[PDB]
Amino acid sequence: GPETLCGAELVDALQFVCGDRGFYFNKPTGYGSSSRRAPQTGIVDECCFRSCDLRRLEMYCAPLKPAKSA
Repeated sequence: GPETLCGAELVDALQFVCGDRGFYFNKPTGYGSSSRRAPQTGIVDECCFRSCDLRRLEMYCAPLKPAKSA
């Protein structure tokens, strides 16, 4: 995951941050249709280096961090 690959804790992040059926991969409005910079959540420039952190991708999808919308 982290400290390896580059997009292991990012792709799986949303796949595990949105839940198991919702994670809208930049579905809701993008910025260059994937590719070409990605200054926002660094979902592609996060662990890519050594930052498998989050606190940003939790707003990419899912109705809310914890269960239940509200």
